[PDB]
Amino acid sequence: MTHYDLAIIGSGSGNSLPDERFDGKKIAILEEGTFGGTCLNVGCIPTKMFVYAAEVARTITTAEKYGVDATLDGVRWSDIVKRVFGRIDPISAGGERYRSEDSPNTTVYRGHATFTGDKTIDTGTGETITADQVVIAAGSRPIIPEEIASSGVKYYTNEDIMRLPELPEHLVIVGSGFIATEFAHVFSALGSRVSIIGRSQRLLRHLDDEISERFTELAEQKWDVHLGSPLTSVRGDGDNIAVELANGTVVSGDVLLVAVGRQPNGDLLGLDKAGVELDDKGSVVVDEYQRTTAEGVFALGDVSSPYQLKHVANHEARVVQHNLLQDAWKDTSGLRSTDHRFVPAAVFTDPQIADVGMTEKQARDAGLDITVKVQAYGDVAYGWAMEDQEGICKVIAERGTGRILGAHVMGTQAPTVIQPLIQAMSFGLSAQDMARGQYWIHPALAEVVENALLGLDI
Amino acid sequence: MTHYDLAIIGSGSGNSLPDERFDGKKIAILEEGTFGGTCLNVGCIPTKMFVYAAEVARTITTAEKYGVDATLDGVRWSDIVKRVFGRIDPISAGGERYRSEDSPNTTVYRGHATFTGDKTIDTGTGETITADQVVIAAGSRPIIPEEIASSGVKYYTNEDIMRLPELPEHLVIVGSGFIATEFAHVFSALGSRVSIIGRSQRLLRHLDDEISERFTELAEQKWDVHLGSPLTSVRGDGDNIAVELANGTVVSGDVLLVAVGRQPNGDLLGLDKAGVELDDKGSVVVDEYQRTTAEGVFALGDVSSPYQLKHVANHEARVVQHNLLQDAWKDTSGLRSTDHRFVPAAVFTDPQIADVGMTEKQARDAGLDITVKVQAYGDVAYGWAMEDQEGICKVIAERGTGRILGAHVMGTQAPTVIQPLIQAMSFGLSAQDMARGQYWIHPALAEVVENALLGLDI
Ligand SMILES: Cc1cc2nc3c(=O)[nH]c(=O)nc-3n(C[C@H](O)[C@H](O)[C@H](O)COP(=O)(O)OP(=O)(O)OC[C@H]3O[C@@H](n4cnc5c(N)ncnc54)[C@H](O)[C@@H]3O)c2cc1C
Ligand SMILES: Cc1cc2nc3c(=O)[nH]c(=O)nc-3n(C[C@H](O)[C@H](O)[C@H](O)COP(=O)(O)OP(=O)(O)OC[C@H]3O[C@@H](n4cnc5c(N)ncnc54)[C@H](O)[C@@H]3O)c2cc1C
Repeated sequence: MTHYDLAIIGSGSGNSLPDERFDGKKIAILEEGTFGGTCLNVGCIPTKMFVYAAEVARTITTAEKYGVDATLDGVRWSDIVKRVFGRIDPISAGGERYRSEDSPNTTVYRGHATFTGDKTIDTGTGETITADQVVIAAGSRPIIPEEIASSGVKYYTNEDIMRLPELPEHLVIVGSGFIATEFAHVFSALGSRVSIIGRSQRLLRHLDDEISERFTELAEQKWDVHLGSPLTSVRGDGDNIAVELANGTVVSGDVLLVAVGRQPNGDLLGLDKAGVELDDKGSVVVDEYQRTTAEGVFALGDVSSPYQLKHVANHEARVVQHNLLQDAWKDTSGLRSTDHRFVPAAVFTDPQIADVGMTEKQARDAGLDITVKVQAYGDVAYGWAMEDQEGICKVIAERGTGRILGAHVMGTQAPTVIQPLIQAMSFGLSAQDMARGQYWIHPALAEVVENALLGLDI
Repeated sequence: MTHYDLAIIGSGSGNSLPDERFDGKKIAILEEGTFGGTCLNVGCIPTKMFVYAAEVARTITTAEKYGVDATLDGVRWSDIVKRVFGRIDPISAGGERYRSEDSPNTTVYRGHATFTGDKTIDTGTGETITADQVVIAAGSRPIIPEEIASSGVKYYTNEDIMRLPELPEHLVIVGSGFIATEFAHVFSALGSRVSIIGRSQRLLRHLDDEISERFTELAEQKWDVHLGSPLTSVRGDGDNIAVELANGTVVSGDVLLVAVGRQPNGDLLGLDKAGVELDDKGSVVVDEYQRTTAEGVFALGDVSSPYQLKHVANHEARVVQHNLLQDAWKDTSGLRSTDHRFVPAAVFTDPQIADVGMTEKQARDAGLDITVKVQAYGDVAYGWAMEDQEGICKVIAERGTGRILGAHVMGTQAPTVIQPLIQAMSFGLSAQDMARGQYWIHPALAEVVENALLGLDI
C-alpha cells in the first residue's frame, strides 16, 4: 500500500486545498468523473453562460417597449454549446494535467474511491492507499425518482442537457428548485416551450413566500406550470415522452429533464469503515472546524455542508486548508471556524432572484419585532429607464436597532444588487446607517436598495 | 413687500427641504424655468432613460457573439422622446401643482430671482419679498463658448437635444466630459454618426489615467474622436454645421451638441447685495454647515458644491433642512455637518464607468504606500458568460492596513458593481475583511470586485 500525508476524494473544492505550504508533503487526489467537480463542468459556471445567452434573446423579443425594433431570427444552439464548452473543457483538462504531470508531490487516481479501513481507501483503480489525513470533497449527485429510472424513457440531468444536439420543441421539466427554474428560463427564452411539474403549491417553495408567490404568478405567464401534483408514471412513445401526474394530467414533450434535487455522495464511500458519521439526510457530519467524527478526516462541499453552494465550499476549503496544517485533534486554538451566518443564494431565472438571511416568516417565527419594506424596481429612476414592472427588493430589518435580518431581490442583476446588503449585514451595519452613511450613485440600479432602506420604519 | 420665514430659490433639490417640521412656517419657492430642476427635466433622469434604450440597441447589434441571430430593424426617435418625457413632464408639473395646490403656506414664483438687498429678493414677477432664512438652490447652467454663441449657428445643449424631432445622421459634439460621452453613447448606439472634439489628449481627462486611457482607445473605434486641438470657428452652410479646429481640421455634421461644461448660477443673483461670498470659479462659499458668509442664508447643489452631482445635492439638502431649524449662527452643537468624503461618480457611456476615492496618481502624489489590482471582467465566471474583453475593476488599497483608498470600474453595471466598495470605504471596511469576511454570490458580476480585492498585495 502507498502511504500519503494527504488524500483528497473529489476534484471540486478539494482541488483548491493544495498550495505552496504543502509542497513538502505527498498528496493523493481521487476523481471518478470529470476534473474540476460539478461547479466547473456541469454546474454553476456553464449554466450561467447559457443563462446569459437566454437573457440576450429576451432583450431582443421585448425591445419594442423601449422603441427599438428588432426580430429574433433564430438561435444556433449547437454554436452556443460549442462556445461554452469550447472554453470549459480545455480548463477542466488543463488543470487535470497540472495535477498529474507537473505533480511536484501529487498523484491523481481516476477511480471511485471507497473507504476500506481507518484511513484506508480503495482507489477504484485496483489499488489501495493510506493517508495521515483525509479530506472528503465528494459533492452531491442528482436525485432520480424511481418512476423515471424504471420506465426506460430517455431523461436528462445537468450532466448532459447542456450538450443536447438540438433545441427541444417541448421541454418537460420535473422539479421546482433553482436548477429547474434556471433551465426553464434558459430553454424557453431560446425557443423551446417549457412545461414544469412541481410537487409543491409554488415554485421555489422554500424561499420567502412573497418572492415564491410573485415569481410563480409571473412564471405561469411564461411556462406551462403544473403545481401541487406529484408525478405517478412515465411513458415513452417514440421520440415523444409523456408524464402522468397523480391528478391524472399527462404532460408530453420532446426531452425529459429531471431536476428534483441532489443527494450528497457520502453514502457511496463506505464511510462506516472509516468511522465517519452520516446524519439523517446523507450529509457527513462535521463541526465548525470541518473536522468529522473520524480523526484526521475532514469534509467540505456538497458532501457535508447544508448549503450546497460553491462559494460556501470555497469558504470551507479556506478553513480546512488552514486547519489541515495544525494540531486538529489536539489544539483548537490555532484553528479557524467556518462562518455559516449570512450565506446568500441566487436563482438565475427570469425574473432573477437573490436572497440572504431570513425570510419574513422566519423572522416572525423567531418572534422578532421587525419592519419590512418591499421596494419596487419601477419606483426608482433606473427602474423607469427599464420600464420595469416586476422587480422588487424586500428588506426585513429589526425595529429599534435597524439590524437587518434578511433581504430578497427579484429583478435585473439581483445577485449583484444584494451585495451591499450582504456586506452591511455581515459586518453589523445598521440599515439607517447604510442608507445615510454613504452615497449612492444616482440613478443606478443600486438606488432600489437605498429606497428600500429609506422606506423602513426605524 | 411680502414676508416669509423661508425663501427657496430653485425647485430642484430645494423642493426637498420643506417637510413636516416646517408646517408652521410660510415658505416662498422661486423657479424661473421648468419645475423640478435640471435632474428631473433635462439632466439626471431623462438621459439615463435614453442611455438604456441605447444599451438595448447595442445588445442586439452584438447579440450574435453569443450565438443569437437578430437584426436592428429601426429606431423610433419620436417614440423614444414621447416615452421619456411622457412621464417626465406630468411629474414636474404634478410637483408644481403640489407646492401651489397642497400649499399649506407656500408660494411659488415663476420668475428670475435676484438679490436686491440683505434678504430682499426681487421675484422677477414684479414683486419684492424678504425672508428670515434663505436657501440658494440655483444650480448651474451650460457653458457656451464664444465662438459658438457668436457665430449665429444653431446649437444644442443638454436642455433641448433630448427633444429633437428626428435622429441626426451625423451628430457633432463639442466636449469630452461625462455629458458629451453619455450623449455620444446614446446617439451612436441608436444609429447616429458621432464626432467628438476634445481639447485634451484623452476623453474623461479627470478620471484615473488608466481608465481614461483605455476608454479613449475604445471610443476611437466607435466614434470620430478629435483630441488635442481646441475649436476656433463654427460656420453653418444650410442645415449642415462645420467646426474648424486649431490644427486646421474641419469637422462637419448636421447637428451641433455643446457639452463643454457647466457654470454655477451664483453670478446671476446679485449676490454681493446679500454679502454672500463667491470663490474663484463662481460657487457660493459655504462651510460644513452649508452656511454662507451671510447670516440667515444657506446654499446647496451645483450653485455651491464642488461635486455637481444629484446624490450630493440631496445629501446637502438633508443637512440644510435640519440646520435650518436651529440657530446656525449661534450654536454649532446641534448642527449637521456635510460628509463630502467618499463621493462617487459614474458615466453612463459604453463601456459604463464608475469611480470613488483616489486615483492612482492622487494616491502616489499624496505619498501613500499603496497596492493596486486591475481585475478584468473576463477573469471571473460571469465575465465568461458575457464574453467580456473590455471590463476592468481597479482597486487601490493601502499596503499594511488594506484600507481602500480608491476604486475605478469600467464595464457593465459599473455604478452598481462599485457600490460595495463605496460602502466598505464609507464605513472604514478593510480589503482583507471585505474580501473574505463576507460571502459573494457565485457566479455574479459582483465577483469582479471580490477578485480585485484578492489580487491586492497585502
Ligand atoms: C446545475 C447546477 C448548477 C449550480 N449552480 C450553482 C450556482 O449558481 N452557484 C453555486 O454556488 N453553486 C452552484 N451549484 C453547486 C456547485 O456546482 C457544487 O455544489 C460545488 O461544486 C460543490 O463543490 P464540491 O467539490 O463539494 O462538489 P463537486 O464539484 O461535485 O465535487 C465532487 C467531486 O468528487 C468526485 N467524486 C465523487 N464520488 C467519487 C468517488 N467515489 N471517487 C472519486 N471521485 C469521486 C466527483 O466526480 C466530483 O468531481 C450548481 C450545481 C449544479 C448541479
Ligand atoms: C446632462 C446631465 C446629466 C447628469 N447626470 C447626473 C447623474 O447621472 N448623476 C448625478 O448625481 N448628477 C447628474 N447630473 C447633475 C445634476 O443635474 C445636478 O447635480 C443636480 O440636479 C443638482 O440639483 P440642483 O437643484 O442644485 O440643480 P438644479 O436641478 O439645476 O436646480 C436649480 C433650479 O433653480 C432654478 N433657478 C436658477 N436660478 C434661478 C433664479 N435666479 N431664480 C429662480 N430660479 C432659479 C433653475 O431653473 C433650476 O430649476 C447631471 C447633469 C446634467 C446636466
